Amino acid sequence: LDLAALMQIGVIPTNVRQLMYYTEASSAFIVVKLMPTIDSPISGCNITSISSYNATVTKLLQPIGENLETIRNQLIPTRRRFAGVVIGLAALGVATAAQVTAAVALVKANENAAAILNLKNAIQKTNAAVADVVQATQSLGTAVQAVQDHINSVVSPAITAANCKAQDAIIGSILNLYLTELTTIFHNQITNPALSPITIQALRILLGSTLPTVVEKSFNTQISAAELLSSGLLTGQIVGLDLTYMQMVIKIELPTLTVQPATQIIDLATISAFINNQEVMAQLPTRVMVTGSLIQAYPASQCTITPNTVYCRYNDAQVLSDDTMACLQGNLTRCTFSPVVGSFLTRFVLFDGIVYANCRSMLCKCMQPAAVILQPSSSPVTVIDMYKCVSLQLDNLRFTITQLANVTYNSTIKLESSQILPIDPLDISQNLAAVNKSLSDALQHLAQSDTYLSAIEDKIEEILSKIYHIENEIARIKK
Amino acid sequence: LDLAALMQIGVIPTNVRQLMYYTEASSAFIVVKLMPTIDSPISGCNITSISSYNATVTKLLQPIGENLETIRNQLIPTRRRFAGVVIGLAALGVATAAQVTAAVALVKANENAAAILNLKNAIQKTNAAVADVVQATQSLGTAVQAVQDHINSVVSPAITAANCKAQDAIIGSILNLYLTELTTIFHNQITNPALSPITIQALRILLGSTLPTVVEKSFNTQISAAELLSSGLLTGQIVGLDLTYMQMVIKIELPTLTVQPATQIIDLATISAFINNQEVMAQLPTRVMVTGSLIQAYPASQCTITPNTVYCRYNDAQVLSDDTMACLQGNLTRCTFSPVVGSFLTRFVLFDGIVYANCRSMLCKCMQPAAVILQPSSSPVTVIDMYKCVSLQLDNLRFTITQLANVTYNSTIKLESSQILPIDPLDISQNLAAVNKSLSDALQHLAQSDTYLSAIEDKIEEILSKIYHIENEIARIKK
Amino acid sequence: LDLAALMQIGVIPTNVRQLMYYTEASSAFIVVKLMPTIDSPISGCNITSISSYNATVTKLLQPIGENLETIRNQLIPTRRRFAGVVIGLAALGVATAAQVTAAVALVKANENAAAILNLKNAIQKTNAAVADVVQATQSLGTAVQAVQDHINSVVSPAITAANCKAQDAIIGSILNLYLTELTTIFHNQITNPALSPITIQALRILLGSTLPTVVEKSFNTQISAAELLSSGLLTGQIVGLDLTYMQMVIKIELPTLTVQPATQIIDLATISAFINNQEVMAQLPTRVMVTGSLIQAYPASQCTITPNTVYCRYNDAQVLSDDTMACLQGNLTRCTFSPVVGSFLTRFVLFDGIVYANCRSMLCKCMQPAAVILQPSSSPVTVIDMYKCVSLQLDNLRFTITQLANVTYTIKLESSQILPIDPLDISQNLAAVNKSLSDALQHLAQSDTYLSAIEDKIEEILSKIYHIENEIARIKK
Repeated sequence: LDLAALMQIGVIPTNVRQLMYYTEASSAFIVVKLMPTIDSPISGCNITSISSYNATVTKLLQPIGENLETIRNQLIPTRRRFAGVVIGLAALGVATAAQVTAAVALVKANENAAAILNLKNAIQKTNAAVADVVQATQSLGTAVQAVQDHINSVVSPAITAANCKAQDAIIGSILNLYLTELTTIFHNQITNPALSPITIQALRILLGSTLPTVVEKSFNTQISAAELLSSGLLTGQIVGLDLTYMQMVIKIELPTLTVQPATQIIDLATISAFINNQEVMAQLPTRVMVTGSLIQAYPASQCTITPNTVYCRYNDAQVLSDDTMACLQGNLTRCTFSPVVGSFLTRFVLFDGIVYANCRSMLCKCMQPAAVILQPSSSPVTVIDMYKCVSLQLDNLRFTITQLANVTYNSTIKLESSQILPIDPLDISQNLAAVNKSLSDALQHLAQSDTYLSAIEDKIEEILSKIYHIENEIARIKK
Repeated sequence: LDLAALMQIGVIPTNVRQLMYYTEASSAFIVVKLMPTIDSPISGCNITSISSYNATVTKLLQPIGENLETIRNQLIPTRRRFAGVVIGLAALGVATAAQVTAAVALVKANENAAAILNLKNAIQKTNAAVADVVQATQSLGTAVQAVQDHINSVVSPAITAANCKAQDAIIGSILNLYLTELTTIFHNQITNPALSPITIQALRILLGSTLPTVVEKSFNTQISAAELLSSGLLTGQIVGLDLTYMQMVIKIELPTLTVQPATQIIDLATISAFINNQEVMAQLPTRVMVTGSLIQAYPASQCTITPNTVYCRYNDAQVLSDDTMACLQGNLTRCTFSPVVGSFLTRFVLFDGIVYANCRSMLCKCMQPAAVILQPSSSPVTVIDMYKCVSLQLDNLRFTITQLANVTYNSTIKLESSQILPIDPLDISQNLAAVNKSLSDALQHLAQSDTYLSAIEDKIEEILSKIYHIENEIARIKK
Repeated sequence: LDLAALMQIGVIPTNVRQLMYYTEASSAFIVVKLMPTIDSPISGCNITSISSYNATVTKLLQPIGENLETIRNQLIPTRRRFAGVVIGLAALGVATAAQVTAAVALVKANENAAAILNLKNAIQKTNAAVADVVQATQSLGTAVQAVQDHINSVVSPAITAANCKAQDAIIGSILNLYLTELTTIFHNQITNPALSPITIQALRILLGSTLPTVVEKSFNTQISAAELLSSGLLTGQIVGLDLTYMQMVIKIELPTLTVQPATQIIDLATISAFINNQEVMAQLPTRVMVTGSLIQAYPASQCTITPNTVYCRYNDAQVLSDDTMACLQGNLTRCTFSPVVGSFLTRFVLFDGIVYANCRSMLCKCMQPAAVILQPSSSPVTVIDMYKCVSLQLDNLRFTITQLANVTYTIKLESSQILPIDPLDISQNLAAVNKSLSDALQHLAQSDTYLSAIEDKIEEILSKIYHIENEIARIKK
């Protein structure tokens, strides 16, 4: 990966990050009370809010239920503890690898799950936003209720036949709002929805304001709850669910990471360059992975990026074409360019105190000393340090330079207009039909250059006939 | 379609679904009072909240309002109805067919909107989050107020002039929130904003806590309320507005669906294959429609998906090349592929108990009877069933296999490297540049082959004069 | 740009808009009181929610604070003679143009940021939702606090020991919810996270319910709050921060838009046309920018759009191919078409009263005069005006057309103009052409052979002559 040489067609390494992989996945358990608890006593009042919200979050979770059920019915992990073997995966119908992985993790968590739903009665009757779940002075985990705090702060100490409508109103408000938010993250599309991942998004919905407390509680680490809540390291799998109690057990995994050595992930941005009288930019991957002499396109989409680090749980590398590699590795005659409509924002960056600009599409005016800086055609973009200028101006934006670049250049860079391609499907599809046309010109041309041959070969046959007759009439002369 | 064939190249049918079209909707009329009622008595103070709120909400609706007004005037103007034909669509300006359908729908509801809006004052001074609406035995619709119960549970049954500023500041903290939620869904960008459909996303902001209630009573249907709230089947269109009263009549529709016969919607996954010493993936549409001898690409990205069913009001079929068409219909030699960087997640898939995997790129370690499973280059993917393995170890995954695969075979498929194409545009472009260099070099070739053709016409002339002068010195010999 | 020719193949200009260029900004200052003030007396009770909130939030801001101070220490404007010339930019490291713009912005607002931050003690002790910030009878900015009101509505008049539990509960439940939101908009992936623009989405979260009120307070203009809040005009930058007090200074900017002359942003949509037994669709930019003789693709994706006007901070202009430029300018034989499975939805539009449709694909049933409209092969689309049909029916729709043609204008289009645009079908084609180039290469290499032979024949000639030149030479006597 030759960066030095790549900066001479505007290709700027914005930041260099270290790649991360997971050694083991630290875990914790979570019970979600879907129904809030009442401490107030109810008399001569049928609170209609609840017999409905019950029915509906029950309907909403009926798939995840029947699936947790069908699977647990046909898991059967032989011995498990220690290392066992899962039996009868055909129960999943068709499944992907990530789905099968989760199918087995469901089976392991089975125990800790049942251990938790064992105590559903306690958990239900307990009134808290965030309670501990205890058995034998050990914690099986945390149980949460996203609205309880809010319920507590609003019901009458006593529900009477006077309070009825007014209570069943504002309970309904709170209930039906949380029910609307559950109706996003719980649409059922697929065949084994129990196995579906719970995003850090779906989690913020389920736990509500309880989330920060649970993150501080469920995991202990050098990681701050700040960066832990903010990134997307956290993930969950539904591992247990009782409908009648509306309690839903969720395994939550925080992966322990470590550097993968001799690998870097480098983001590439491109300023505009001036080459063969067009304003273009390099056509390269915006971020690649580099291990030794290997290079691939590394878009970290779902992945967790930080100033010095990328954690990809997954791996979505794309392969790089032969020119593209060549391009990245020094041979600039294989870099591919494309016309762009430059702009101030896209026509220069700033690198450790030095200016890499396209000083031709854009005006580079030096202040000390003041001389409009012209960019030669043998230079696609322009480097600017202390020597070329101690005080730059650019439009309204002005600054000084203390920085000096290590020479390390030695001109020049020759690139043919054939390195300037369409990158657009339509543009390309057009350039293709053109070549096809040209090729049909060369086909009709051949068929025509083959009628000439048939001619010429036939004129040679006449010359042979003439020659057989002369040479024979010479034999006729025997004297 | 030949799903059997495709499997042998890593192409897996994940879902098969009925396709459902819409043969008529059921509708409900909601009215949204954006201004909640304040029953409690005042004393010598102005509630600044309701001031800036009346102002700011009213101005936000102005485009929707002015446009509602125009169309209603120019299409069917205080004439005696209707039904049948709509007049003067020129008022729309430039309209899409959806916008034209909306317009007819608006003037078709004109009367029922008018009916509900007669009672604007009864409604507006009624204190209910969810208010029924009836006209002397005639069910007209349903009034709703989004923040009603959250102001019911804060209002001090009397407002002094000393507790004024203090209760102003907390009505204008809730009013301002529900306001901020409104500034999102009500931009004005297009020419006829009153025709823009209301999405379920938008209905959730407008109706807030009231939505599941509305959904429950608005439609008498078999479909659950959990389904409706969570799906996408719900859509709305504004049919009436009154800025003074800040009420908005919204019509809400629920499509009645029927299964489209002899059609299925098929999802196709690709695991990676090993072909001509490469790891690749087949390049095909990930979801397709199939009916009779037909096959179209059907990415139902905006449609509603359940496990058996795909409802699509919007029919967006992509049409397929004859190459792809032949690939899916059986002829594997026409298929295309592209290089990929396999991961554990993409190298396999489990299919009714039977593993399909790239046992080249990935180690298929069979545990009992212990063996590395090898994958002959003849086979692009391996089919693991009871015979090849009984208990399989794919990294952390250990699991039995007890079934036998259907014997449609044999492994006699040969695949050209001319079948491994690029799909990234940048690559496809480079490849085109390379074909064009190659045509340009086959054009310099026929040029030179035309130069020889001229040079030989020269020689064979110069030969023809030699034979003359020769024939003549023969004639010249008379003795 | 021949729009009227374009319409003949179903290319419809559905919007015509002005374009606005950024001129100046209107700067306003905000201070987010992150920590709400609590007037209730506490007695023998450690409200734990505060200290967790206080800590968790302080950690969350570590990057922005550091990167704030790092730049303030290193940058310094401070010029001399006589412009806004700046020193020491190597503190930003590798940073893009737009962020260097943000850094000089950051370094101008020093004096005013530090002036506001001098009043920090006063601000933190003032229990107010929205609240002005003054020094020497001068309004410097507004001091907001997203939860102050909700707090006040629920915290008990005096916090006792029989109180603590329900009280620490309800207060954490406010503090945490707001804290959770804080984490969706604060996450450093990048080098200098203090120059990261603050979206309108961020403000709605960062200021909560104070946002409407604080927007009318800070901006004198003819754009109302409705417009101001509904659009993407509102941008913010972080210009200061005190971690001890949990107060963050934010500079809102509201642009000043002036019309760009001779420039227009036209939206092109496409109905489906019938061309050579094929249902197809012109392949054009959905959106373009036209200054007289010039045409660029202008799909304004991150720009504010009103029915008459379009504003962008910078440009998303892309350069058009020559064929499409030719197609846009009236040469219909330079157009590119691809096949589609059109719907009722893409088979017609309405243009100021007149119906432009595909009466081949879709049934254009005419209710008066009661006949079916058939579309000729010469015609890609049909133009139905009042003369064609006064009363139309398209599926379930029935309407009238009373407006009149304005004919003005036929065009012949080659099946070759139909191409794929989906990178796969293109790639399969590029292969099929390479396979043909191989036929031409073999045909060249094979005629290469009929040329070395046939040059063997002339060498036979040359010799067979030389030998009848031996005779005829020795036949001299």
